[PDB]
Amino acid sequence: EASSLNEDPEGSRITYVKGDLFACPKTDSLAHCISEDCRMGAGIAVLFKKKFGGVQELLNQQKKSGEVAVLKRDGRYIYYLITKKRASHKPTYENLQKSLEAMKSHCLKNGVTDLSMPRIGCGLDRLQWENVSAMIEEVFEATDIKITVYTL
Repeated sequence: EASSLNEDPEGSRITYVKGDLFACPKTDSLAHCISEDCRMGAGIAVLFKKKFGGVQELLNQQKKSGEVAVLKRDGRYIYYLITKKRASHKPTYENLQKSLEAMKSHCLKNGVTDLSMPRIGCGLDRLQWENVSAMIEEVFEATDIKITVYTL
């Protein structure tokens, strides 16, 4: 009986958690950014690669950059924000903004109010998180969904 759960929100839309992204609470659905081409050679998608192995599930939906591909297992929905076309494509605010719109509106249809995502975007400071965090809240306005960001 040793289970240290990190249920620690309440502050703003976004709450930052340092820890494992898969150690997220069962009530929380999970989101992150991927390419529409879904070639996963890097990113947190490679972790989902072993965990859910739903690359084809995504591609069979055929989403474009600006849309979100969702995987339902049970309890939580996995949000694959299609942020960029090719895998080496780098996220844009508007593309990410669109994936957030898609994602946030979907949560309403399912009754999702808890979401967890890692360091979304890509390994570039070209997008400034200050704009990202604001944009998330700007998109999320009028929702009741929490945002839990795991830092990596």
